[PDB]
Parts: sequence; C-alpha cells; structure tokens
Amino acid sequence: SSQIRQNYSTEVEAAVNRLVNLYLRASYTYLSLGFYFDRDDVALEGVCHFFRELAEEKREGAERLLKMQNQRGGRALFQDLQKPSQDEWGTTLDAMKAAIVLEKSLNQALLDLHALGSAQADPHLCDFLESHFLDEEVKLIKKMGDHLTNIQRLVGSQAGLGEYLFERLTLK
Amino acid sequence: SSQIRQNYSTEVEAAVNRLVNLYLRASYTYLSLGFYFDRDDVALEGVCHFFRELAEEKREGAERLLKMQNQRGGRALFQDLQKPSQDEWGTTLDAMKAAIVLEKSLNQALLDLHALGSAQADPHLCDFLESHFLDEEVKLIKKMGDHLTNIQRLVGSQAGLGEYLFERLTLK
Amino acid sequence: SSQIRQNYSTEVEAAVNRLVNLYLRASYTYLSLGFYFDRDDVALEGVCHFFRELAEEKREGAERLLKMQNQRGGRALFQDLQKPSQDEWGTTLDAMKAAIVLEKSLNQALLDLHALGSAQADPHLCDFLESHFLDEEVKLIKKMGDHLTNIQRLVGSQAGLGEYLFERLTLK
Amino acid sequence: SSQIRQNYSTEVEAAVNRLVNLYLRASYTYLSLGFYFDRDDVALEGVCHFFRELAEEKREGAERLLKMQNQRGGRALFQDLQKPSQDEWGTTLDAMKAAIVLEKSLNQALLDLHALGSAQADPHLCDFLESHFLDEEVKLIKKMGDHLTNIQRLVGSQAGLGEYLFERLTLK
Ligand SMILES: [Cl-]
Ligand SMILES: [Cl-]
Ligand SMILES: [Cl-]
Ligand SMILES: [Cl-]
Ligand SMILES: [Cl-]
Ligand SMILES: [Cl-]
Ligand SMILES: [Cl-]
Ligand SMILES: [Cl-]
Ligand SMILES: [Cl-]
Ligand SMILES: [Cl-]
Ligand SMILES: [Cl-]
Ligand SMILES: [Cl-]
Ligand SMILES: [Pt+2]
Ligand SMILES: [Pt+2]
Ligand SMILES: [Pt+2]
Ligand SMILES: [Pt+2]
Ligand SMILES: [Pt+2]
Ligand SMILES: [Pt+2]
Ligand SMILES: [Pt+2]
Ligand SMILES: [Pt+2]
Ligand SMILES: [Pt+2]
Ligand SMILES: [Pt+2]
Ligand SMILES: [Pt+2]
Ligand SMILES: [Pt+2]
Ligand SMILES: [Pt+2]
Ligand SMILES: [Pt+2]
Ligand SMILES: [Pt+2]
Ligand SMILES: [Pt+2]
Ligand SMILES: [Pt+2]
Ligand SMILES: [Pt+2]
Ligand SMILES: [Pt+2]
Ligand SMILES: [Pt+2]
Repeated sequence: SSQIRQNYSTEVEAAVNRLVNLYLRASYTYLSLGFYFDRDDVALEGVCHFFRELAEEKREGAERLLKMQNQRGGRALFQDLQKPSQDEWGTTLDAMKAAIVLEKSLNQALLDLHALGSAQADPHLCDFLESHFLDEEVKLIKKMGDHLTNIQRLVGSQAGLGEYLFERLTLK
Repeated sequence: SSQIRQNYSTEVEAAVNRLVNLYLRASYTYLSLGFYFDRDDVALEGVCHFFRELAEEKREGAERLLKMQNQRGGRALFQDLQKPSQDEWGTTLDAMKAAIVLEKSLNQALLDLHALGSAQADPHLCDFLESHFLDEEVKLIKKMGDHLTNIQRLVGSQAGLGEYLFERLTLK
Repeated sequence: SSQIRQNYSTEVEAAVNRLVNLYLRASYTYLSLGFYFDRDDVALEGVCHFFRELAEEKREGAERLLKMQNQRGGRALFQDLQKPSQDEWGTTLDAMKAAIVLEKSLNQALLDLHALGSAQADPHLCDFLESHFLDEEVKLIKKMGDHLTNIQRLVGSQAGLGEYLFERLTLK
Repeated sequence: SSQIRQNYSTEVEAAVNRLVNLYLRASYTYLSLGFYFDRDDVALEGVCHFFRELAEEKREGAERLLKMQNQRGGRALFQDLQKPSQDEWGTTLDAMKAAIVLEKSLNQALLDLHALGSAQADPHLCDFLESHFLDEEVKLIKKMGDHLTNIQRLVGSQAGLGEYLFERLTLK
C-alpha cells in the first residue's frame, strides 16, 4: 500500500513488529537485572553495568528494526510490553543463566525471521539481519558462555568470594 | 527492611514504582510518535527528532527514579507497560496536543508524589523531585504550548504549507 | 573460458551486462532531469543538484558492476543507450514521480538478478548485490517517497510557492 | 538581636549549634577509625584512607553549618566534644557497621532539624539542608550499605583473605 513498498510481504512486516516487541521486552528485562545488582543488599556494580549496557543495546536493536520497517514501507505497530520474568534475580550465576536463555530466544527469533525472508525471497531483509543482528548475537552468546564458565569455576566452596572476584576482575 | 532505609515510607516506595511505569509508558509513546513522523507518507524529520529526543528523556527520568529508589532502600518492582494510546498520530498539531496531555499527566503524578512526600515528612524525596523533575516538566510544557500556538497560527487556509514550514523553521 | 572464471554462469554474465545498460540509462535520465531544472524558465537549482548527483551515482553503480564482471572473468558487452523517456519533465512533483518509477525498476532488476544468482548458487554475486546495491536502493527510494510526500503537502492552492519552498528548504 | 536576623528562630539557632557538635564528634570518630586502620597490627591502608576522608567531610559539614549560622545572624556556641565510642574498632566489618550507625544518627538529626524548620516556617534553612546535607547523607549511607554487603559476602570461611581483598580491590 505504501508508494515505496516493493518485495516486502505482510508476513515479514508482522514478524518485524513482533521482533521489535521481543527486543523491547529484552531491554526491559536487562533494566530490571541492572537495578537488581544496584540494590544495597546485592551491590555488584560491574554486574549492574553489564546488564544496563545490554538494556541499551537491545533498545537500539528495536530502533534499528523500526527504522528498517519504515524504509521498506511497512507500518510499525506496538503492543503491550510484558514485565520481566522475575522481580529478584538471585546470584550473578542465576542472572547470567537467565541472560543466555533470553539471548538464545532472541537469536532463535532472528533465525526464524531470516527463514521467513528466505521463503519470501526478500534479500534486503536477509542482508539486514546478517549485517546488524546475527553476528552481534553470536558474539554476545559466546561472551555470556565464557562468563558462565568463569562464574561456575569460582563457586568452589566459597561462593561469596567467587562472586566478588568475578565482579572485580572480569566485569568492572 | 533494608539496612540503609530511613524515613522512607511504603507509600512513597509504591508511588515511585508507579511513577517509573508512567515514565516508561511515556517513553514508549514518544517512540511511537517519532517513528510515525518517519513514515514515508508522513515524512516530517524535525517532528520525528523532537519526539525521539523526548523518548530518551522520559527513559532517563525513569532510570533516575530507579536509582533513587535503590539509594533510599526501596525495591524496584516493574509492571507490564501498556502500549501507546494510538497507532497513528495525525497531524503535527494532533501529535503536539497528545504530547502536552501526556506531559500534564506526568506533571500531575509528580505533584501527587510531592504531596505524598510532604504528608510523610520526607524531605529528601521532595528535594529530589524539585531538583530533577518539577522544573524540567514546567519548561517542557511551556515549550509545547509555544509550539501549539505556532502550529495553530500556521494552519490558516493552507494546512500542508504550515506543517512543512513549522517543521523546517522551528523544529529542524 | 577465462583462466579465473569459477562458478560464474553465462546467465548471470548476460544479466550483469543488461544491468549495466539499465544503470547507464538511468544515469542518462538523471542527466536530462538535472539540465531541465537548470533551464532559465525552470530555474530550481536544488532540484538540478539532486538529479545531477543521482546521475553520478548511477554511473558509479554501472562502473562497480563492470569491475565485478571482470573480477569474475565475464566479459563486458555494451549496447546502445536509449535516450530518456521525456525531453521536458514538468514540475518537481512530476520529476520526482518519474524518479521513483525509475528507481523501483532498477530495484526490481537487482532483485531479479539476486534471484538468478540464488538459482545458480552464486553466493559471491548475491553478497555483491546485498553489500553495494540493495540497501542503497531501499534508502534512495525511501528518501524519494519522503520528498514526494513533502512536495504534495506543499501544492495546496499555491503550487508555485510550494515548489520554491521545497527547493529552498529541503533540497538546497 | 542581630541587625541582619530575620525569620531565624532561637530554636533553630540552638539546634544548629547542637548539629555542629554532632558533626565535629563524627569527624573525631572518623579520625580515630582512620588511625586505628593505620596501626602496624591492623594495616589496611584503603580502610584508613576511607575513614580519614570522612573525617574531613564531617568537619567540612560543621564549617558549612557555622557559616550559615553567621549568615542568618545566629551565634555559634561550642561545647565540649566527647571522645569516640571506642578505642579499638575491630574488623573492617565492625568498623563499617559503626560508621553506618553514626551516619544514620547524623541523618536523623538532619531530618529532625528540617522538621523544626518546617514547623518554624523557615524555608532558607530547609533549602540549606536539602541542598548541602540530605542527599549527601543518603548517598553515603547507600555506599556504606553496599560496602557492608560486599564485606559480609567476603567473610566466608576465610575472614582474613576477605578483609585483604576488599581493602585491595574496592577501597584502595
Ligand atoms: Cl504479502
Ligand atoms: Cl556505575
Ligand atoms: Cl507477563
Ligand atoms: Cl511506611
Ligand atoms: Cl534524523
Ligand atoms: Cl493499553
Ligand atoms: Cl553457464
Ligand atoms: Cl550548482
Ligand atoms: Cl528510446
Ligand atoms: Cl525565636
Ligand atoms: Cl595513604
Ligand atoms: Cl564520652
Ligand atoms: Pt556503570
Ligand atoms: Pt562499560
Ligand atoms: Pt539469507
Ligand atoms: Pt546496514
Ligand atoms: Pt550494524
Ligand atoms: Pt534526528
Ligand atoms: Pt536534537
Ligand atoms: Pt516539598
Ligand atoms: Pt540531585
Ligand atoms: Pt537533574
Ligand atoms: Pt549543485
Ligand atoms: Pt550535494
Ligand atoms: Pt542471496
Ligand atoms: Pt564490496
Ligand atoms: Pt558499496
Ligand atoms: Pt590515603
Ligand atoms: Pt581518596
Ligand atoms: Pt522543607
Ligand atoms: Pt548552597
Ligand atoms: Pt553543598
């Protein structure tokens, strides 16, 4: 219906709107994660900083998707944003496990959208995702995996010590 | 219950959580406003820019409230974020009228929270709002009022012309 | 037949030659558009400048295709270049409508070539188009759509006024 | 009685003198805390530095109150300064617990003085405290709470190790 729209299916348009919702939900989750680690009874500033930076990145990803939706002549449609899955996030290990589950869900949504684009013979969409999302997700997931491994080696028989040291010597 | 909490009522803690929700909702609204004016069939870049900057400011306000909630020993609780009130925002005049209604609602929430703080004899809260929110809101509302007046004078018998000129000569 | 040629079909080679012709034709069209707006009885310097810059870009696109044809071991074959579809281009609105029709035809040719490359399992070709042509076309088409919307809002009941203002305040 | 005094009650004047005494007492306490951590058999330089900086800050707060007392036309009256509550301060955990108790007592005195000012309709006093004391106290108390949480997580089954690491990696 737009004057500019060309080779942009309704199915891809809708799936992009849904992916915007998922990225904004993920940003909201990271916001909650960050402020949890800033509580005086949690107090891990490098962990807070790690998650607040991811909140920014996910919002930015949403904004990139929205810009692309308008460049293609689709129409942004916003839905309610559900609250994060928890109010309290446990230990740094617990939080990093929730983070990697969240990133793998975003990655799967990206892969699903790429498959849809491929089925709809939409190369601009496929290039867009390849260029700005797929590698960024793989790199982040790798980094979170590396963090989980280091967190876990640090538990030992002194879990508090290990949590402090990881925050001080990796994250800060 | 926190080790740090002192003179911070449950009523203020809850009202701060609700105000965070209102600011994040307002940011979401501004996000939608901005991307609407970036549509190829709307195409008012200075209007898009105006609203995207307000989306940033409202998110920042939420983050300031959350930081203060943790400094006082309260506990951030996030709720679902409702979607904006419209999907399409009309003319620049329509959008600026919706914006001033939104800002007056935030201002009222701030005034209500200040009244609660006063009733609870919570001077740190009152100072916080005075210092970082109340003047910012008055200044913004004044600016939006000035814009509405200029938009309206520009309608005349050539509404398209006036909309272009306001975007070009005030907003851009 | 070249010593270097590998995985480069005859069908893709021919289609690249045809796309070079289309890009050079488009450059020629933009040349004519630009010099039309430089006529003393048309006299819209920002419109002339807009189209002369597109003439350059389209020639550059042709040259990129030719460089790629030789990198793959294909052989450039040039055909006659037909003259542009008009001698006189009307108003800025008329000209911008002809421009977006032209860009959508180039975009379709790019999409058709990408589909051919996909059918011929030629990933270097697909990457080439994705990297240097497909996004450039979407961005240009979006920009032209934005311009058409602004031009149209400016017609009103004073078409000459609107044409001057768009040239002065958007294009120049 | 001063030529300048206006809207400055006797009750506020006396309460300001008492608050000067409390701030100077707090500085003295921090002096003792700092020199304790500089003992050769305690030897935690980052802890010493933390407390010596607080000794400076509390003296500065006293001096600000005295300057304000003279700006309002009140009259500074000094009393004996009692010695700190302990001669030896234990572990870093013990010392940080004593510090937060001390800061909460200063904060309460500030809140009490603000309430008195409010009852006496003395807005200059209320502004003074809001501007230079109330937020500074909340921020400090938050920081001490964060430190206590980190100190406690570090005790584990190796209290000496944890005390060294906190001094090295947070305080120094
Ligand atoms: Cl479709
Ligand atoms: Cl920070
Ligand atoms: Cl939910
Ligand atoms: Cl309460
Ligand atoms: Cl922009
Ligand atoms: Cl709703
Ligand atoms: Cl072949
Ligand atoms: Cl020129
Ligand atoms: Cl011809
Ligand atoms: Cl009096
Ligand atoms: Cl030193
Ligand atoms: Cl004593
Ligand atoms: Pt940070
Ligand atoms: Pt960082
Ligand atoms: Pt693909
Ligand atoms: Pt890109
Ligand atoms: Pt990117
Ligand atoms: Pt902008
Ligand atoms: Pt700006
Ligand atoms: Pt107040
Ligand atoms: Pt402040
Ligand atoms: Pt501020
Ligand atoms: Pt020029
Ligand atoms: Pt130029
Ligand atoms: Pt492809
Ligand atoms: Pt390239
Ligand atoms: Pt390129
Ligand atoms: Pt020092
Ligand atoms: Pt220092
Ligand atoms: Pt007050
Ligand atoms: Pt001051
Ligand atoms: Pt100050």
